[PDB]
Amino acid sequence: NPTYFFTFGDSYSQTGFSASGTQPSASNPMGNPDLGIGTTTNGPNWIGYLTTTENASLVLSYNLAAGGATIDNALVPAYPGDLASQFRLFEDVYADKPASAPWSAEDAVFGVWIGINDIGNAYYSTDAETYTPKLISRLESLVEEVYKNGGRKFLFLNVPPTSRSPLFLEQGEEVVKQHAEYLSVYNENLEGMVDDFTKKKGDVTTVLYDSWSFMTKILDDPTAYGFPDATCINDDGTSCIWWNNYHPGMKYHLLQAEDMKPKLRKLGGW
Repeated sequence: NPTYFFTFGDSYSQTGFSASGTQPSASNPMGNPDLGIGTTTNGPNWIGYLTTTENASLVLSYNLAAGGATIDNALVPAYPGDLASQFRLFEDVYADKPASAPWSAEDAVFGVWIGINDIGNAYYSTDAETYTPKLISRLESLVEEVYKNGGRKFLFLNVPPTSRSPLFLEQGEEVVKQHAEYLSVYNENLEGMVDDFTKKKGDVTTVLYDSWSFMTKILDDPTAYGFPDATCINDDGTSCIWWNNYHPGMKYHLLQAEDMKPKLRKLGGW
């Protein structure tokens, strides 16, 4: 009895999964590409770990995350594969529960990790208090499409402190601050949405994963997690928190997935 794990997001979640590539199976939970390929971590990312290392039973990963993704190019634009387009790919291919992915409300989990690029690209040009409700509302409408399809189990990851990535640190403490304050407002409104959605539907199981606090813990005390500092970059994915100046490595993603496991037990795969 597999858990069908449909994920949506940006570079922090991408694996290069193609809807026309090898599809997920008990023998190949990720489908394509090989576990550990296609990520920004030098190895598995949090989805690969959740699927093959932290899983308590069979998890099949259909990972529609695309690098550079914002929520909707009508709001904060970036790349064609925005979150709205990922939901469209889901609607086109998997929403009708084909024989290849015969999911049901009882065994499908829809995981969304979005906002890094929305905030990254709009934190200095928009008013967080009045603009992030628009982004969050678009995210909610996308979620409602899956709810209409029969999805009932949802996992939302709030935005991690990319304010403290080397990419943003280099821009100076003023910029870090302005980005971080914007991001905090986004994450509050995300939390409020997930709570309202959960309450309003009444028949959904949802998890809001506070990636922000988790990675902030590590950044604040890196040596306690085996990292030499909070700022070095190493593309081996394990020597430093950061695999490149904007993305954490496989060691971080594994720590996050291990932190996420107990919180995911109620979703059925963990």
